[PDB]
Amino acid sequence: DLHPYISCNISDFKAQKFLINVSDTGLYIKTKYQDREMFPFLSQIEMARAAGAMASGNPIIKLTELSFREPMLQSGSNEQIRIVLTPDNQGASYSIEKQSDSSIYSSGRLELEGGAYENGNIHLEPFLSQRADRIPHEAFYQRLAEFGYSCSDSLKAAEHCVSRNGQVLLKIKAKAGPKGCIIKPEVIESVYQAVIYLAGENAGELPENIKECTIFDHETEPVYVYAEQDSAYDVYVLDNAGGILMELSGLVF
Amino acid sequence: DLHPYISCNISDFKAQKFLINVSDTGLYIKTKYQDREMFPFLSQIEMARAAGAMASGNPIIKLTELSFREPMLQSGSNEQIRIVLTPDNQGASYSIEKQSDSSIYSSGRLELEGGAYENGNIHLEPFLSQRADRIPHEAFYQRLAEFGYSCSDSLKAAEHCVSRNGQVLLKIKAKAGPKGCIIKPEVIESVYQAVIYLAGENAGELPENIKECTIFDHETEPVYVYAEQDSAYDVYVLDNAGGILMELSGLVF
Repeated sequence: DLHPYISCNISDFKAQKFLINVSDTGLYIKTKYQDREMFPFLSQIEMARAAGAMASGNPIIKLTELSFREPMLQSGSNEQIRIVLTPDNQGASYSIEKQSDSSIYSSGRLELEGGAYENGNIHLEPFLSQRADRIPHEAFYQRLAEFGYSCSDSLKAAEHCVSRNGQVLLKIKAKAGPKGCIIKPEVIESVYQAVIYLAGENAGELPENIKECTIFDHETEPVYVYAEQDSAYDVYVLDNAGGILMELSGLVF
Repeated sequence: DLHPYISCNISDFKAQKFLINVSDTGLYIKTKYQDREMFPFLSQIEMARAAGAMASGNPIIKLTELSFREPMLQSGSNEQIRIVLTPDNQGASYSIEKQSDSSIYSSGRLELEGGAYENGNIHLEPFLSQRADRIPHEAFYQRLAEFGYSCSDSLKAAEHCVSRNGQVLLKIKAKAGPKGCIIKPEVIESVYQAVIYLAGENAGELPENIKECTIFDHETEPVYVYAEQDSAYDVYVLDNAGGILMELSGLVF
């Protein structure tokens, strides 16, 4: 395997591409819109980041103009999943597809000219003072369930939740897992969970568009997830002191 | 493994390419020009044919303008070997290289517009009548040794030899081996051995150029190797009745 979600390189003259296999990961979500279980939406960013790094020879720091079109239904048929990457002058594009018919699950762009970004800081103090306001782990997910979202325990990283004024700070505990994942499945799913909590009924349980995704620091331990905001959302993964490790800007359902 | 000599696909945006690994094949030759053992020259055609088929999505029938520049010395350093394939309007080109410095072992072209070729026939009768003229297996290779060529028993497929007028017909027995090899190592090495026998001292123990290589039939069992001919050579692999299964034209030392 090239990566926990990428089994091998199947590139050819026609296009650069890799074979995706998430059968044996324990990661699924369910929504009120679907009878069948699904592979979490946003973990596809890790698929693109891993594929792009291998195809480009350098790390992938920034992904832009992400588009999610279909959920990864997990059934018995087992539709083989592949990612196609196309270089161009701006950078590169990527398509995560069914191999049988090339139909798109999600698409996006990759920044290939690596540039050092200085990360920001979320001042965490206002959320920390309301210790009584904290929603416990069990209640937090019961509410997402009442909004129509549930997930495997392997994706339940939220320990407690503070929500005020259309803003939410989640306390998360990452799960040590395969070395290969830069973006851990439970961490990036906490990002999606935070949005569903703010959006509530306004959640489409499919993020149609995401303008930017920047990965400032994948070695520091993620501790918090902060989300805010015109149904457009910005999300941040933070270290123990608020330091921004990853940013998702302009998520729109 | 993608093939007995190809372990995986390592293509990227810069070029289509595969990783070669022949460490654990039992196949080596020695020449008077080299202290070290070598991987047989002509088995690289199988590397190109296998890589080209995978890169193009269709069989490889014809290889043209083959150029051999360096022997594959087998040492302890273990230089990782790769094949680069470059598509173009005529067809495609291929380079078999050291991965560390991209230095070429051999190069050639691939025909990608597959066309049905009708194979020819070598009339075998004249060589069959001289049963007394047959050189036995042991004597045949003792003579190649006296010309400065020896090889592992895994490449000793010649059973006996008939030579007249600068022409040679070898009786060969293929060795059942890994399914993946279309061109078996001992079969194509018999081709080279036949040439060394005709060329003798005129052998350079490195085939600098080969104009054409056509593979008409890789399922029928190869039985004979016929070679002839201005130190340019033409060689043929034949079925039990002379039917041409593979042609190497214009081999030049």
